[PDB]
Amino acid sequence: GFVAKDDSLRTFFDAMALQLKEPVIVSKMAARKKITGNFEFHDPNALLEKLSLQLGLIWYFDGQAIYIYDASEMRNAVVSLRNVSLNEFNNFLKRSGLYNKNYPLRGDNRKGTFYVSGPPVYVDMVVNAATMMDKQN
Amino acid sequence: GFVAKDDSLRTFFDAMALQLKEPVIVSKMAARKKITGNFEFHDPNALLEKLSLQLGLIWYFDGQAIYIYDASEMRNAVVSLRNVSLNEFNNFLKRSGLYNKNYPLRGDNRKGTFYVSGPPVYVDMVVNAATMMDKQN
Amino acid sequence: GFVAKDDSLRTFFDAMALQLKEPVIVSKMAARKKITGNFEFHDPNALLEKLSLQLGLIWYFDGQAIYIYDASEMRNAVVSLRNVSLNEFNNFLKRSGLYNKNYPLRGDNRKGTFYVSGPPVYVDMVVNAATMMDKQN
Amino acid sequence: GFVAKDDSLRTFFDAMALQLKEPVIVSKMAARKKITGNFEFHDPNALLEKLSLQLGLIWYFDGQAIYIYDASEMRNAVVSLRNVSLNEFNNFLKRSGLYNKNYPLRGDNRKGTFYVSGPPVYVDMVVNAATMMDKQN
Repeated sequence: GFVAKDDSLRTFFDAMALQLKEPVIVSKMAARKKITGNFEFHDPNALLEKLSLQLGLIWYFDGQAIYIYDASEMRNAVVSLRNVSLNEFNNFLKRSGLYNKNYPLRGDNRKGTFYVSGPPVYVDMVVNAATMMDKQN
Repeated sequence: GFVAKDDSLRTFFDAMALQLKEPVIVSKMAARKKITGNFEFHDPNALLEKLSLQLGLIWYFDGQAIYIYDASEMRNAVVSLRNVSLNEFNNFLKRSGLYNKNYPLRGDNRKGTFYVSGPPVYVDMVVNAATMMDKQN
Repeated sequence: GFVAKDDSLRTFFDAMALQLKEPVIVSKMAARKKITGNFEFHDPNALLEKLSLQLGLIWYFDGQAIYIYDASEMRNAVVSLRNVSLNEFNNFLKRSGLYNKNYPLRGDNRKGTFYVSGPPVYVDMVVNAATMMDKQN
Repeated sequence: GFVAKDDSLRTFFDAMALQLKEPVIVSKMAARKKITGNFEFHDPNALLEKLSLQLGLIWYFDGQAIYIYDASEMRNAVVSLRNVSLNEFNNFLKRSGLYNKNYPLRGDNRKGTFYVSGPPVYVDMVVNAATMMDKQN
């Protein structure tokens, strides 16, 4: 529950996440809308999805921090390891705590190549893990 | 719905896009007209096409941002990959969310060459994706 | 037992640890919450787990200092010794005073490679001990 | 015997050691607690063990100076001489005036290698004696 005549969306998301003891990051563009009015009796997961639908936001949680971006920040990137086979790479990237539209990965036709489609922290985490796993191989 | 005795077209488009929670970009030339009067009971898609017809605008949406240019900004560019065949390149560029007059692509007679005809962000996105796909090949 | 209308979590943890003559470290992010109210008749181990659950903290004790981090600080790192076999390395790392979720280690599929998953002081201690044991071999 | 409403532990230990004409060193972390109240009729060895238990201190005496550290300062270090066999090295390190938990040494599995586990002045003295004995060999 929260009421306000006007505060930045960023502040609503920050207060929400902090109320639930969940570390949050909010992109500079994800936010920049304003919010006005009152939320009450709203289950937390429902507040997050409703805020995300109206402001066109996509979030990514990695068990540590809740990353909140504008949906328009989602991009595609291609990762093509040099020393390690893509099937082995996927075996290491794959996890039961993976989340998406925000963070989908899939093998593509390009030899030994996968495409990562999602928010910036997705692509950066998968790319860095990629480069390290490739250097080990 | 909106009324005004006079504001820059840019401001009408910005207020419109923001009213619908859609990230917008407006070229420096796309805008520079002025608008006067009132719109009401107008379905949003209809406001966009009517504004575009009168001011000679072409828009491009990529699922993230609505790019608005003057129609006179549309250009042609030729992309000729060095390592990848044009048929394979098209297979990667092609998408169900492609839009045009703003963003048409087609194979031409010039060997392993396609022509991209559309607004600047079209040509820049397709060219960059081109160069990357070619470097992978 | 402690009462306060408002002090930083960091100060509660510091006062707690010092009351029990236990050297403490508190990460810059582990803390930054505020605490309000009173604790009483609370067994010390219970205060630590309750503070940790509410503020999403993970602690690591090595017989010298109690390290307190936010749970979101836990990371994974891969150690691949060059001169020493991983089975021998584990024989040296293993101890009856090892603690985790904060500080788990396990062999992975990657040849002569283990993964260390836990708070920063975990990963730093195991990595440094690793490098030294490897230099000896 | 001593009374005080409040003085640094460091000062209690200093006054204690000086009362018994025993040169003392107190680490910067060993001390930094405060002491309040009175000790009386207390046998000196008993004062030392009680102060050490409450403040979590470990002491090391080498016949010259009483070194007082926090127990959390104890570390492990591996010494692997290059020219001298470890069995001969132990024959030289060993003494009837050796003290521990503060200063234990033992042969390990690593070839021609012992582990020294104890306070800083332990490890520094044994390491320096090690290097000299090795240079002689």
